[PDB]
Amino acid sequence: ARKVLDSPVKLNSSNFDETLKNNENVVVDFWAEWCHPCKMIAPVIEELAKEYAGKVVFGKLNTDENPTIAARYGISAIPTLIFFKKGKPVDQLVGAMPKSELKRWVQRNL
Repeated sequence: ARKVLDSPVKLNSSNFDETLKNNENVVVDFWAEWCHPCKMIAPVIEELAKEYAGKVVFGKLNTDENPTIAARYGISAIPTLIFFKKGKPVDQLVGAMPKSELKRWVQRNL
């Protein structure tokens, strides 16, 4: 059938902590419009968001627009992906990565 959320969703101060609290599995993509590697992986994240629709919520946290939230996790390079299980960070991926590696990363934590 069709899922409620099947694509990446914008996160900011109005829904970041709430999304983590109310969804068992969340992947947050920390990104910025000036980051070339971020743009390079965006299509892969979209595809995985469709593939794991209903299982994993893919959030996008713009680091320019939400510096405090990014600083909370010590984001020192982008793109950084963090896997949140039950609202807690349990794994991370830093820098652009192939889809195959990205998917295995999800499967390892989901």
